[PDB]
Amino acid sequence: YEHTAVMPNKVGIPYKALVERPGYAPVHLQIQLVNTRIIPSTNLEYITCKYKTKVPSPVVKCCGATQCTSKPHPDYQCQVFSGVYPFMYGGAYCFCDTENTQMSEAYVERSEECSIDHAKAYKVHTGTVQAMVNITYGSVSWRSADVYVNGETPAKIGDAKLIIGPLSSAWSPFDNKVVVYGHEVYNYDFPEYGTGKAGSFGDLQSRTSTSNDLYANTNLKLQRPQAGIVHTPFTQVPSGFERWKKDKGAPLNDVAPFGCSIALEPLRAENCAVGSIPISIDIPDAAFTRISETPTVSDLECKITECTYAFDFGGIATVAYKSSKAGNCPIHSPSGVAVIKENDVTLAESGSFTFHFSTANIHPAFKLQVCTSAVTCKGDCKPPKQHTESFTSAISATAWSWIKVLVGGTSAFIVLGLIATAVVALVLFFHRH
Amino acid sequence: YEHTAVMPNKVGIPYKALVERPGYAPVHLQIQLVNTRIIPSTNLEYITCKYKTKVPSPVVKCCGATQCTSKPHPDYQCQVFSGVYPFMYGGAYCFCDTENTQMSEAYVERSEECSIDHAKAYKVHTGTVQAMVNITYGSVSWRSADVYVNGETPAKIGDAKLIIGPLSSAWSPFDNKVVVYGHEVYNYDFPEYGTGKAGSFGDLQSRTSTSNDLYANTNLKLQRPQAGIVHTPFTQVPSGFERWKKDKGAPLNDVAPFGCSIALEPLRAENCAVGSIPISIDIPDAAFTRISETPTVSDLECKITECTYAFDFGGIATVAYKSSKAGNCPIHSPSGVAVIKENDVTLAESGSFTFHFSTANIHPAFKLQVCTSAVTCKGDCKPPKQHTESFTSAISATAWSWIKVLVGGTSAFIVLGLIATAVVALVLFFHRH
Repeated sequence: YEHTAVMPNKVGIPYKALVERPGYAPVHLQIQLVNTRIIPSTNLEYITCKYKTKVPSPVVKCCGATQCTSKPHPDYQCQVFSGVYPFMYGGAYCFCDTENTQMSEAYVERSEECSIDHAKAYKVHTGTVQAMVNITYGSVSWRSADVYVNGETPAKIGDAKLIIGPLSSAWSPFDNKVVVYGHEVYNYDFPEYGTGKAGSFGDLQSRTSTSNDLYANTNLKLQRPQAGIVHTPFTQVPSGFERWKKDKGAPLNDVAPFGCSIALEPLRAENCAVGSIPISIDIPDAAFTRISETPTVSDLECKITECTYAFDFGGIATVAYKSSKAGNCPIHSPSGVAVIKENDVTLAESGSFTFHFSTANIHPAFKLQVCTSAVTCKGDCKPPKQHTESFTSAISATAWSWIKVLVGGTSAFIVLGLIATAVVALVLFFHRH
Repeated sequence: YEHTAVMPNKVGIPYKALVERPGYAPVHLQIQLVNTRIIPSTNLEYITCKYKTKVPSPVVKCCGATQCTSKPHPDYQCQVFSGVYPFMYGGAYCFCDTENTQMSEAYVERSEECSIDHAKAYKVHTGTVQAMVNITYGSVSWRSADVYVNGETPAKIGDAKLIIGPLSSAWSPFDNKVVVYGHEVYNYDFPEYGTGKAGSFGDLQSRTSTSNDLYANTNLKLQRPQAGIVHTPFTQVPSGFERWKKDKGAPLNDVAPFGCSIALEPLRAENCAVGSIPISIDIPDAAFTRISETPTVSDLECKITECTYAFDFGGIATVAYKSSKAGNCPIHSPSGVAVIKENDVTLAESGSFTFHFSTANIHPAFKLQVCTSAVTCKGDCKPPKQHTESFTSAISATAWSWIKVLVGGTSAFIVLGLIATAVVALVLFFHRH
C-alpha cells in the first residue's frame, strides 16, 4: 500500500502521517528531513594570485654598443642606455670611454606562493538537488537514507519505497558568475576573460593551475640607472589582487536570504528552506493487521486542563475512556490548528490518560482521532506567554468576534430597516388611487 | 588606427574593406572565415551496454533440504525445488530418496564487451563560441589565428588587434538531453535517471564507466529443472539496448538545419552559418603613407564590355584613364550591388585596364572608387544564364519598370482628373448666386 501528500520544507520539524487501509488497523508513519543540499553545475575559468618580477643579469661593454631584441615572454621588456662609465669593487670599472651599453631586461611570472592562495572564477548553472531522510513507521525503528529530488527516482529505505520532489520553487542563491577564495564565495559578478585592468582584480590570469600563459598586463616600466652603478631600476603598478583582498565586500555566507549556510567542496547551499514538497511513499503490506484484532474504542471524553500558546509544547489535556480490551494504538490530529506532541499511547480497560500539544490560537478547536474513533476537544481560551504553528488570521478572540458581529449586524439592521421604510412609504401612494 | 563594421557569417565568402585615414593613402584589408565551432557545456549522466547473466554452480543434497538467502547483488535471485532424484555420468546420481534440494541462483552484471560500445547520456548548456580567421591587409601576406567570440577578448595576428562578436543570434542545434554513441549523436530527449524499463533503452545503467551499481531491472525469472538433470533453467526479457540499436531514428548529423556538420570529441557543431558579426580591427600606423606620394587619378572612363548574372564571376568591364605617374593602388566597390573580383591594380601613365566582377541584377548600377577617386559605371542589361549576391527585389527590369510606372501614372491621372471635374461642376453652382 502507498500514500501521498505534500510536506512543508523545513529541516527540523518532523512530519507525522496516519495511513488508512480499509479492513485493517491504521498505521502512522514519521518522516523527518535532515538536509537540503542544492548543488549547481560549474566549470572553471581561471585562477589568479600575486605576481613577481624577475630580472636576468644585464650586460654591458667597455666600448661600442649593442641592441636588444624582443622575446616571447609575458610583458617582456628590454632597452638600452648610453654613457654608463660604471663602477665595481676595487675594479677598473669596465670603462675607458663612452660606454653606451645597458640591457636592463624585465620579466614577469607567477609567484612561488601562488600554489596555496588563489582566487578562482566560475560559471554556474542549475545543477541537481538532493537530501537525506530519517524514517520510522509502525514499529520499525529509525532508518536513514539519502535520495535525489525529482518525481522519478525511487530509493528504498528498509522495506519502503520513496518518490519525492520536484521542489515547489526554483529559487537559488547563486548568480551566473561567482568567485571562490580561501573558505567562502562572493557574487563578484564581473570577472574578466582575457583583458586585465593594470592591477584592479585581473593582472595575472593563468588559464589553468599550471598553464604557461598569463594574458594580462602590469604596466611595467623601466628606468635609467644613475651614478654608474650596476643595477636595473624599474617601476610598476602594485598588484590589484592585494587591493581586492583588502576591500572584499560582504561574503555570501553572511547575505544569503532564507537563512542557509554555504559549504565549500561541492558548493553545497545547504538547508535553504523554501516551499513544499510532494511526497509519495509505499509501505509493505506485511505491516498491517486485521481490523478485528484491535481494541474497539468508545465512550470518549476529552478535557482540556491547561494550555498557553508558545513555541514549545505548552498545552496539556486529559481524556476519559471506556475500553474493549487492553492494547496500544496511535493518536493523531488530522487538522492543522494544533500539533500533537505524542504519537501513540497505550490503553487499559476503562481508559483515562493525557498527553501534550502545542498550538497557536487563543481558542484551540482541534479535533483528534484515536484508534479508529473520532473526538472533538474544543478546549478553551489560553493565556498568552521555532516550532510548528499556523498563524492564519485565526486569532480573532471571543471579544473580537463579539464586537465584529455586533457592528456588522447593526449596520445591516439599520440599512435594511431604511430600505423597508422606503417601500412602506411608496405603497401608500400606490394605494391612493 | 582602427576600423569597425559588420560582416555576414559565411565560411567561404571573404570580406574586403578599405580603411580611410585622412591625410594618407587608403589601405584595403581582406579577412576570411575558416570555421565557426559552437561548443556546449556538458556533463555525463551514465553509460549503458548489453548485459550478461551468470550463474554459480547450484548445490543439492542426497537427503534433507536447505534454504537460500538473499544477497546484495543486482537483481539477485535464489529459489529451492523439491523431489529432484538427479542423474550423473555412470554415477549413483546423488539420491536415495526425495531430494528436495536445489539452489539455482541467478546473477546479473555488465558484459566484457561493454568497454568499447556503450551509449552515453548527457546534459547540455550554452557553452562558448570560437573560430579561426585568415587575414591579409596592405602588403602583408596571409596570416591566420584563432579567437573567441565576444565583444571583449582581444587577439593579435601579426601586428593587428581583433575584437569580434558576440554573434547576432543565440541559435543552437542541440537540446537539453542528448545521447552519444559510436560516431554520432541523437536527440533522444528522454533518457532515464534511475528507473529502467525492463529492456527498452535502460536496463543496465552504470552510473560511471567502472561503477559497481546497476540500478535497473531485467525481469529475470527462474524455472524448475526437469528429468533430474543438473542444470539451471531461467528466462528473461531480451536486452533493450539491442532493440534501440536496431531502431535508431535519423542521426542528428542528417537533420541539423542551416547545413552544419557535427564533430565528436568536443561536440563541435561546426560551420553552422547564421546571422552577422560585429567586427572591430586596428592596424598599426606604420602601414600608412603620406597622401602626396600616391599617383593622382583623374580623367576616368569605365566601359562595360559584357556580363551575365551567375554564381561565378560573369562580368567584365574596361576603364580608360589619365595618370599622374606610374604606381599601384587598390580598387573597391563600397556599394553592395556587385562584388569586385579584383582587389588592387597597377597603373601606368594614361591608364587603361580591365577587371572582373559578379553581380545579381539585370541592370547593374554599381559605383566604384579607385585610388582616392570616384567613378560610376552604370553598365547595361545582362543576359541570363554559391557566391555573394544580393537578390533584394532589385530585379525589376526596364520593361517591368516601364509597365509599372505606366499603370501607376494612368490610375493617378484618371482619379485626379475626376477629382478636378467634381469641383469644376461645383464652382458653377457656387457662382450662380
